[PDB]
Amino acid sequence: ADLDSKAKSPFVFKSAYYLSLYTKRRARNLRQLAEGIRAADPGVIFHHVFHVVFAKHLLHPYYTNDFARWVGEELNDDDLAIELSSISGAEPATVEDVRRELLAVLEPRADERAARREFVFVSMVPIVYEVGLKAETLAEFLDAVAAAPPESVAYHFVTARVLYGNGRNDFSRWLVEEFGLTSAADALSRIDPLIYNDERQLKSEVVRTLERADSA
Repeated sequence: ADLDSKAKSPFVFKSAYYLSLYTKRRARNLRQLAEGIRAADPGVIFHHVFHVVFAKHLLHPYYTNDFARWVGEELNDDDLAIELSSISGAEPATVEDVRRELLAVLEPRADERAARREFVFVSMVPIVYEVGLKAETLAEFLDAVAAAPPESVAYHFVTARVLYGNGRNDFSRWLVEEFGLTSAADALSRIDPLIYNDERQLKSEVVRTLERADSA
């Protein structure tokens, strides 16, 4: 049937432990922050921008990333903070796209005003492991993604996409490659992950979208 159709290559569910590395980089002001954003490895941008989707990464609403929060709380510059929070993390945005949008907002605004508490650049490297779910068919896939841990769904929907991928999540890629379902990939591509502060929220949105697209 629709959902009984099978894929050549099954979908394997993975998750990650995020190893957080000290980069020896730190910012006292907007220009230093800009230089650090320019010089940062992808793990740094992923951490301060996308990693906020996790509950552990503490996120205040109305700040969508660490940089925005810092500029707002420490430099007490709101208009700039808002600008910085307004960057889109929806597909097909990758960490390079983000770095670059950030730098675009920062360049004109750069100065030497010193902040209170300086910004510490930290990097994430994911150590990926198998979760224990495979899916051969669409039906299997739906059951799986609904059974998967929230962090697995975050991994496949955010981490794999912005860090490794081309700016398309693993679900989307698997659906299109195997079953050629472009609409479902589109529907997914409509979710901006930065909008959630919590990976369970995120997983809920994702599963809903898939059920909507496939079961329909």
